[PDB]
Amino acid sequence: TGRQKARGAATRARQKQRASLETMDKAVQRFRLQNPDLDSEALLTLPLLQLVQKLQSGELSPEAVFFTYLGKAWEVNKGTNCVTSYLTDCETQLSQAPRQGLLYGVPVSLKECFSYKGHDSTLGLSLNEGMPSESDCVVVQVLKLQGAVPFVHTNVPQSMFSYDCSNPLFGQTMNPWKSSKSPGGSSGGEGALIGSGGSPLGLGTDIGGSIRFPSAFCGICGLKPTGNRLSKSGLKGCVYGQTAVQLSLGPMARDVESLALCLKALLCEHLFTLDPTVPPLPFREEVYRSSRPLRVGYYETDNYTMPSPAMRRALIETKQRLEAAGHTLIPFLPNNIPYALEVLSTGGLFSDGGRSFLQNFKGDFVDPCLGDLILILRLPSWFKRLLSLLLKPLFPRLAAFLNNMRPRSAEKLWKLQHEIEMYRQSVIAQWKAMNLDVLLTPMLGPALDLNTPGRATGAVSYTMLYNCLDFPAGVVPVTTVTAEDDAQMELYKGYFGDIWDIILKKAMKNSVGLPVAVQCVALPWQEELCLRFMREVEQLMTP
Amino acid sequence: GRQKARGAATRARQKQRASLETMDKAVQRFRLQNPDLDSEALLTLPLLQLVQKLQSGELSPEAVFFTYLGKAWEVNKGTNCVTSYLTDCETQLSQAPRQGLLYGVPVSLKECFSYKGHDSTLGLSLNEGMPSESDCVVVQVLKLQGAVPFVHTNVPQSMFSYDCSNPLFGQTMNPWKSSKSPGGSSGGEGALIGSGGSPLGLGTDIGGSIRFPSAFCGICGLKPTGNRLSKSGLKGCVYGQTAVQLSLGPMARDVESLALCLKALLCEHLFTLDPTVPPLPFREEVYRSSRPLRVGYYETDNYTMPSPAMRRALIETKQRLEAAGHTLIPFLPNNIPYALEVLSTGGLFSDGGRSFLQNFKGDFVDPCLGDLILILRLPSWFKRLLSLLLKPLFPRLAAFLNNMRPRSAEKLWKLQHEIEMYRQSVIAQWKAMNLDVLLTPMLGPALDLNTPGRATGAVSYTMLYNCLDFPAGVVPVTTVTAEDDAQMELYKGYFGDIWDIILKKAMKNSVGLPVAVQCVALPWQEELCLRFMREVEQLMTPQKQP
Ligand SMILES: *[C@](=O)([C][C][C][C][C][C][C]/[C]=[C]\[C][C][C][C][C][C][C][C])C1=NN=C(C2=[C][C]=[C][C]=N2)O1
Ligand SMILES: *[C@](=O)([C][C][C][C][C][C][C]/[C]=[C]\[C][C][C][C][C][C][C][C])C1=NN=C(C2=[C][C]=[C][C]=N2)O1
Ligand SMILES: [Cl-]
Repeated sequence: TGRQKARGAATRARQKQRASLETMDKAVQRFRLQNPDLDSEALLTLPLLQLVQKLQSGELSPEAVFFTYLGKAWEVNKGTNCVTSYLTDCETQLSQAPRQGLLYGVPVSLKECFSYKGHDSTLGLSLNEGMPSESDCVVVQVLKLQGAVPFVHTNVPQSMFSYDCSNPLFGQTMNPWKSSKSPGGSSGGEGALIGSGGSPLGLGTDIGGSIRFPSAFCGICGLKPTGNRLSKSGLKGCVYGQTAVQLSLGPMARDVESLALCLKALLCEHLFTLDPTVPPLPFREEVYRSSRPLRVGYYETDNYTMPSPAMRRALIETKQRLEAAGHTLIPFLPNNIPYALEVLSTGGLFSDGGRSFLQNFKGDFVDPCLGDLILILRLPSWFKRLLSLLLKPLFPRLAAFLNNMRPRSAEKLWKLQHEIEMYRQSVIAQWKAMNLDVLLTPMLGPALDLNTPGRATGAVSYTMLYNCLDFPAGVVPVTTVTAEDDAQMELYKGYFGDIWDIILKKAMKNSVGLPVAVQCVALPWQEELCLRFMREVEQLMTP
Repeated sequence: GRQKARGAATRARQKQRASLETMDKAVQRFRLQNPDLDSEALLTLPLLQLVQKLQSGELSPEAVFFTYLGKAWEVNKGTNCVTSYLTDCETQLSQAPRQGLLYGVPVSLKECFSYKGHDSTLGLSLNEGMPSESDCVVVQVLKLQGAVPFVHTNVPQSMFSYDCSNPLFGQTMNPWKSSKSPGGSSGGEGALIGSGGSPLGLGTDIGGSIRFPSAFCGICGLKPTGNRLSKSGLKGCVYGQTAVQLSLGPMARDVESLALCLKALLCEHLFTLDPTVPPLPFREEVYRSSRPLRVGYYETDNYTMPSPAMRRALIETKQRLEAAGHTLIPFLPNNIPYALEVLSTGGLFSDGGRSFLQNFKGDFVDPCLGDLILILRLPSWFKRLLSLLLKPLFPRLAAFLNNMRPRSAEKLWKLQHEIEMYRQSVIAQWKAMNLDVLLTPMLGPALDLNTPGRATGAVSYTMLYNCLDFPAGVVPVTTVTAEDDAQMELYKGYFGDIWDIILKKAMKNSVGLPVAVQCVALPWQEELCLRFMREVEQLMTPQKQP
């Protein structure tokens, strides 16, 4: 009752998914029958830059690469449920891919919100089912103009406002390293696909960590650029006109060099003419390729989310190896992180009390992976306030969250917007006072159990800071959880001892062997330097 | 209850008085040591040539500085454009980095550009005696490029006006005719540069405030895309409003000066001092291109009826561009009335004017602001009542009153998304016609003093490109003839409401006054916009360049 439309949308969606996967399988079986002697292990394990080179030279055909990757994608989906839709168009695009394109012949996976002609971008929401996109979004257009072959849409958590990966339409995506673990989110399908070898390169989006969480959780690299570095034209969203905390799109891949290639390919005249609102900043190769010693700011904890033992070791070990390689490591923590998270970020994202966002869920199921977010956002402003005052003496983090997700006037939004602006300049001034080039931080990990990211909201602290600040931030895998890391987690307390701390301890249990990352940060518009730094970390920690 | 406002006015005026005297003493001292200097020759050199002679050593920085300072002082007598002498600039003149791209060039500053030790009053008593503690970012960059910022220039009270009077420093007059407005909000720059007292200046623009004074005073100005330059350290009176973005940019006697200024500002100094600005270098080759252009144009926006002079300016410019081999294509951005009445008005007054109005608590309201303060104070329910009453007869006025009401953050999100969609819709329109640039009328000629505040509708030509956030500049192309002026008797406006009636009267008695056109390009295309401005300037006034 009130879910008949919702149930119909799920039924039709699951059938579209089933039919896409069947279509993929038949295409693959057909190719393999014609090409039984093809070494697919050789092809799949090629680093993207090498694959690109052999495609450009003609040593590998676009068909060989496409169908080999398609088969692997179909196979890894069995254990992960990361693919929602096969972009059927892509065999004709495969044979029309511009030949001198920088991504010529390269299969690329897309987060479901990247609009693709003839396909739904459901976001797991019933209201977006049977609403196929009338055209490719700008970044998909540019990928195609650079010779890339977008081949799949990958799963997201319902609404994308989550760092887990389940919705009522396509269901739950699972981490390929351990099926009881979350692949992270909201680009969770991308993390799981790329992380199991089913795609050499993908695109995701990030408003609170959604490129960096699935990258870290699935053992892959990811970059969230400055928000307006790449075009968001034609991206499917669910809140419109919230500009306090901007969304950013960026690459995900198996190595840092893939991120740089993808950025280089996207930052071309095609993109700049298709979307004039994006500043025409070409990829500065000389900055990316530079090898000068760096002043590297670093912290082991943000004093908000206690790092897991694995997180702290990964950070410390990276710091140490950077110092051994000639870099100057400088203790640095951005000022007033509780403010940035509780007031600026929470208030920016929910200035209207959650009302606009909540329109999406009307008549829909609420996926269990979203926790109580929808229930909480729905509370009357006065009750958010009362409950906040009652909780403040015991659980001030919870109290501050509740108080700052209440509706407000446009006058108060201006005030908040100016505070975000002044806070950005404050941290820039702090950074300049220490003469930093870059900043090295912990990254959330290892992967949390399925359906717990929605109950561990405080753990977005490490990522969300750089959305608030709108700094480029990316993640690099540096280590895996040891027996000792995992045993030490038994003693994890957290700084607050509220429900978010309590859950995280349990959610990270049984994590031996799982990948753990560090986060690399630079100033606004310094994507190339941020990537240069990520490259250094990758050279030192996975040589 | 105005004891506080009167005291601020008394103090402000003594500071201005003292600044002007310090200038006079400095100028007389220099002149007695340099009786043979050909100041006229120096003052009439185009900025490019002035810069070359400074860089070569042919002209000394002191000769250029004290000669322009003398002129600024002289021309202030009839204009009241200068509020403050930036006294430390003589030590800056002696420390000017020698290879700076603006080495030795005196630069005038709109009063809102924070300068260490000096107020940025904005004409408001509450900001009087509250001196800035550091130079704003663009002032630091100008100084790192060897430039000598030398004066603060007058603005209308609060800057939310295209006239130029405040209760503290008084009224700035147009140098072409003293009964006329110099425009604004950067009116002091318009008046100072337009009478020869500065080779280069900086202004700001949220609804035309670079372009109005440039057109009214017969000089060139550019309003770039909002975030092309750093707004760090700019004094404003409303903060956090991002729907209709503020922009800053150069004003000068020729287009080439605007290009040099941009080139000097878009350097590593700026990009490192404000990392929030995309580090887009000035693309010389784009500015210098001589390829034919696809030029969209309109002779009227169907909102503000152009003066006979505005319309002749546009048509003559259009015909010379056609004769120079460019393709002139009719083009009008869609839904202008909606862009102005809903998006622009709603964007500037999303909070009903409350944040803005705090600035006037305890202050005199300058007559040049018209009835804006009185109207913004009206209760939201009364604005709504009056809107419904006026709608049948005066739909523009009704729309204005309706869209200046306070709203929720939810409704502001909706408006902000509508601004975004609108920008993409005009972009789609532009690409569908494969335009390079767009030629539009520019409001001219100068309105009588104290009438801009009563002719709000006339911001339509300029305000549209703040809404869209496109680079837009203006170039003087002609002057009002007796024929043009007589034709004002046949001017009715499209609506016949007070705005039309005030504008008709206000644009009369303007023979000999300068009239401009507006030049527009897509976001981040300042170089192409300047390329096009350069082309208009050369075809219409070929002696402003070689
Ligand atoms: C991802 O970046 C989303 C990852 C963040 C998930 C946040 C879930 C918790 C909910 C709110 C947090 C508010 C701040 C908390 C501060 C600390 C406690 C006080 C992503 N990717 N795409 C999108 C997205 C979302 C909505 C529209 C479009 N895209 O989010
Ligand atoms: C200048 O750009 C100000 C010039 C514009 C003056 C506007 C005066 C009229 C008031 C409102 C107009 C709203 C839209 C009308 C649409 C047509 C009728 C429906 C300038 N320079 N600086 C600033 C400024 C202002 C505030 C803060 C910072 N800077 O404005
Ligand atoms: Cl920007």
